[PDB]
Amino acid sequence: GSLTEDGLSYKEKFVVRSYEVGSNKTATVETIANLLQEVGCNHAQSVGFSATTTTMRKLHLIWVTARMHIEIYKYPAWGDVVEIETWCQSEGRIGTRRDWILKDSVTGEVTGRATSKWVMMNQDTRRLQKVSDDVRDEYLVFCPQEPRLAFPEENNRSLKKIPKLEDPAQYSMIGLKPRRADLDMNQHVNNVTYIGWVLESIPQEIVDTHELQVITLDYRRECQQDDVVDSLTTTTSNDSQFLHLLRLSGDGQEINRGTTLWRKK
Amino acid sequence: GSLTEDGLSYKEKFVVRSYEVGSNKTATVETIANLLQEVGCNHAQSVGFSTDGFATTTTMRKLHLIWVTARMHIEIYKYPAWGDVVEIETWCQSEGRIGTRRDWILKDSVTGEVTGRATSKWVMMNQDTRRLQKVSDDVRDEYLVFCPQEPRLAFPEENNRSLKKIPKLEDPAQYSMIGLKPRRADLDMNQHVNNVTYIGWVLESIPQEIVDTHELQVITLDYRRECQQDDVVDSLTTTTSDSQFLHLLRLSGDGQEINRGTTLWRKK
Ligand SMILES: Nc1cc(F)ccc1C(=O)O
Ligand SMILES: Nc1cc(F)ccc1C(=O)O
Ligand SMILES: Nc1cc(F)ccc1C(=O)O
Ligand SMILES: Nc1cc(F)ccc1C(=O)O
Repeated sequence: GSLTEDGLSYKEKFVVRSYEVGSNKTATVETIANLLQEVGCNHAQSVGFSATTTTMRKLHLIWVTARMHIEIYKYPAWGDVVEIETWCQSEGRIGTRRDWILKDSVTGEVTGRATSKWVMMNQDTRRLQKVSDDVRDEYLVFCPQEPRLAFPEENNRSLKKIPKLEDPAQYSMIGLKPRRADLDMNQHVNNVTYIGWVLESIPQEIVDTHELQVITLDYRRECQQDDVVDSLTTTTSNDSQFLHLLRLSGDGQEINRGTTLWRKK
Repeated sequence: GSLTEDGLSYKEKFVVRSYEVGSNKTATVETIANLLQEVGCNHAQSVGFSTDGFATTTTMRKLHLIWVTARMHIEIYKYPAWGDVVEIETWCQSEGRIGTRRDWILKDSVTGEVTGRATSKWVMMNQDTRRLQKVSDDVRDEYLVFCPQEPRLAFPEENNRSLKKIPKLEDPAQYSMIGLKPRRADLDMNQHVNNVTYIGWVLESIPQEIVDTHELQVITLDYRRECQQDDVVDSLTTTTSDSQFLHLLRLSGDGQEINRGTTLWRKK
């Protein structure tokens, strides 16, 4: 991978692997989300970051994902090459946004797009806050100055408030626990694991006959290594829509909420 | 990747990704086992077994047969760091008509030093009935021409760890992780639990104090029975000793053994 000519975006090609595909021999959405994270991390490395700035490290601040929105038009097949371009944009005092564009490396067609909202958090107190002027000045030089949105519609085609699923849920997967492979290098549960846990409660008949087109996921709290999660889903709807909720079974504390849109194959 | 000069082995380079590394910023053994599967699959494609099957041959597809791991043995001397390039060479060889073996050699791409070695044994399973069967003469004849004729072993030395018989762990186990269940990401393209998931499940019962102070050097894992998508697994471990452990994976519903193995850990 490499920064683009103007140094304001980053591109990388990936060859879809045997273990990265599902039953239809195309990449799973969790493989797509892993590749989004990888190209994002390579972009941060290319501009000198490690995603904190010098001022952020001094004040004990970290970036944390508040929302993830992914839309897939075609999933790349096993052995296909997918090219991903990523960039970051300032949202003033609110936080930052990272967008992605997936393309078929052979035809150049846009096969998918994604957007994510990031907020600042004190690493000690775990409390969110607004971005100061000094933090903003350290990374604004790495962002396009004029707006560049992956989703012109509303910077995610579901900017809407995701409501909280009401008990009883229509479907569920109870007692989900992370294993050591679900942890990142900092010993925290990888953000993509939560996508897998949401999708565990979708009925098999839908998975076998439909393809996932859209996923919007809010991140509220983290699941720790010793926590246990319940995944709850209710149909809200050729197209099938679902409302999702992830909560800790120990006390019912919400960790994530989301929505999914599926299209009949 | 590409076939080697004589066309009897295959090589591929991999750049270690951010999410593929553990606490010390080096590749996990589950990432290594995933790369072993990937280079094996690319070797199958390079010799004419297309992406319409999971490295199965024409006769296998016709008879509804798939590949099944019987044993996996991996030895790591140095784990590649995040962003490092590891080169893996793989080859296949029949052991008369009793075994089908796939071996691997892992190397530092720049210096050429051997950083790891692995060996595996394979049998076939009917994808519908799930009944196992040894590799048949017709299936063998389809890939024999792509295998080295003279013996070629990742572990040629006498009394090497790869040939060790593994005993069955006695109850009570010293340590355990109970109630492990696969999720959809643990399934391969044939909707079976991926062989690497069992490696993760074995290692789940290792205590944190060992993980924090030691590095995994050797893992030998026998595969006796498959864990189905609706099964629940208990992972049991006992210290046999460097630290050595004896492992057992069994279904919690009836105690049926699915795997047994051993691990060797070196102090940091
Ligand atoms: N993890 C999943 C679960 C489903 F039910 C369907 C798709 C996926 C996926 O990761 O693509
Ligand atoms: N804010 C950023 C913008 C970029 F383009 C790349 C990295 C960061 C970061 O904060 O790590
Ligand atoms: N999955 C693991 C669990 C452990 F306890 C130690 C190492 C690994 C690994 O995958 O390398
Ligand atoms: N059995 C094999 C031997 C090779 F040399 C390469 C591929 C296979 C296979 O079964 O896919």
